[PDB]
Amino acid sequence: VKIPKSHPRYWSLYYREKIIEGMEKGMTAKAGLIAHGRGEAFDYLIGERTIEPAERAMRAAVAKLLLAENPVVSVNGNVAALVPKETIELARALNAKLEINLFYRTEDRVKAIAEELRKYDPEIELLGINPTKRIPGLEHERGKVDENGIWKADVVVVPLEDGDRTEALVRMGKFVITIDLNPLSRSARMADITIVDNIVRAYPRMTELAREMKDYSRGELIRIIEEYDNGKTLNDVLLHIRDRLTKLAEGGIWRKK
Amino acid sequence: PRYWSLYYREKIIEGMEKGMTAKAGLIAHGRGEAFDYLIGERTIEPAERAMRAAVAKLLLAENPVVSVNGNVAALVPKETIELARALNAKLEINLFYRTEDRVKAIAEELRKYDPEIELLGINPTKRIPGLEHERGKVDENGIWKADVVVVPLEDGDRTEALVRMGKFVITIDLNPLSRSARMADITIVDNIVRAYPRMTELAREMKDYSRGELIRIIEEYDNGKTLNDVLLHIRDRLTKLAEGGIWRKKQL
Ligand SMILES: Nc1ncnc2c1ncn2[C@@H]1O[C@H](COP(=O)(O)OP(=O)(O)OP(=O)(O)O)[C@@H](O)[C@H]1O
Ligand SMILES: Nc1ncnc2c1ncn2[C@@H]1O[C@H](COP(=O)(O)OP(=O)(O)OP(=O)(O)O)[C@@H](O)[C@H]1O
Ligand SMILES: [Mg+2]
Repeated sequence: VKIPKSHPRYWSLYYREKIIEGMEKGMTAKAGLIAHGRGEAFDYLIGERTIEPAERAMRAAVAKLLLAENPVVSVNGNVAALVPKETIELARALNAKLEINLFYRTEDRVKAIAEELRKYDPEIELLGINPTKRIPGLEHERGKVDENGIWKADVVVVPLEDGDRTEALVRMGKFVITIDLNPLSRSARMADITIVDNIVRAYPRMTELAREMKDYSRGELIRIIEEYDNGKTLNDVLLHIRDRLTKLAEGGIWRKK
Repeated sequence: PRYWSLYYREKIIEGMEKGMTAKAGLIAHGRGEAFDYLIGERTIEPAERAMRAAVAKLLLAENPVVSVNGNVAALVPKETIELARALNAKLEINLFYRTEDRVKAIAEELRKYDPEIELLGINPTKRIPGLEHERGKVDENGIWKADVVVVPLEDGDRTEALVRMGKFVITIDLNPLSRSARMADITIVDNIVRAYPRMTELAREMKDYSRGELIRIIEEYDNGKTLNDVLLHIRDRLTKLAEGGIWRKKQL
């Protein structure tokens, strides 16, 4: 660990290392490294915390997940590098299935992800090891899915997802929840609930939420879901980024700080 | 067809396959994209403005050098050579994660589009003080003796250092708030894949201008105001996106 606990970018920097390792364990694609950067820049803009518009989406997503009939949490190379333990914990609290789901699928990459998750829960049912069914639209099996998971699923969480896949799953009729720091991504705009938070914070938080909201009665959960407006929430995120820009600038930019 | 975004993602990845571009550089590419999303993935007027002023400055320079790192080599090898010849400037390979293998990789990739181009920074012998040895190497006939350097996609410490050395520094950076963007004398907030073709085309035309008209452009240019204008662009844009809403819309 090449930097000090006092460092103002400590956590950011720590996760950069985690996604690098991820790659050289065979988990995270190169393309994923670019996506990690995309996330970094936007986190910095958002303020590297869980903003209210994100808290709001997460209350609603967890309620929707808890009322679901066959909820699946997806995993890919980035998630496996960054929050292997927390994704298991979240799937456990939801009693949701975990399905590995990649755009750059490989038996090798699939196996690296599996082994990494097993490190944390050797017992865990993993789906998408050998996926038979496929999503209408998409492409050369860059849209392959397991038949006992996302194929079957009414409600999916698809973190850090590609826009083609999010939009396609919606057209199937899946209720899609995404976690994505970029509110302007196609995936963010096409999801049913879009949580604009870093997944390193979103998952542990959704886990806390699920642990409290388990005790909520159905009607309570349905009130939350029915109140929720994903359009206003995205709009609130853009204006939040807008206002942090004018705050970061103030006192002038050029030379320097 | 988000074609070009994807096209350049492949280029940066091939960049690392070729040994030209480091892992950090892939993250950095992603950061760039994030800001390109905010700006609207085009060349806005304040970047057009900075690029004019930059090209003027470069055409009046005595010892102009355009610098190349792993990311620039992956994205615009062809165009970086064109820009240099059009400016009559030297080309220096200059990068943070310096490796003989990566330098060679970059050299060959540049030699593809111009086998007879002279490449500085193959074995630089001078250093910028106040950095590290491997962050800080500069070539005796290039950056060391330059009055004007173009350093795209640059670490803020190197930029600031070069300014400490009395170099007039021009940068291309999609992040208007970066250390490097704050420290440069002229900051072009644009995608390099856009900025370089554009500057090449500006150089060909502004060669026709009087020295006097170039000096005027140089002296009117205000990098502080220009960066504020890039933020105002961004803010008004987000304000307009929000008012209209974005959820479930195909194109923004
Ligand atoms: N640590 C993180 N926490 C949360 N989200 C992140 C993190 N790292 C990256 N992301 C987001 O995950 C997404 C990955 O999806 P992808 O790479 O397909 O984006 P895209 O191709 O630009 O958008 P689209 O495919 O929707 O047009 C990115 O939008 C990125 O911002
Ligand atoms: N295609 C591109 N066009 C223009 N600017 C880009 C492009 N890709 C990346 N950039 C910008 O180049 C800079 C990349 O440099 P980087 O952030 O890696 O250096 P650094 O600031 O020294 O490192 P760190 O930010 O981790 O301290 C970022 O500001 C990024 O926005
Ligand atoms: Mg930076």
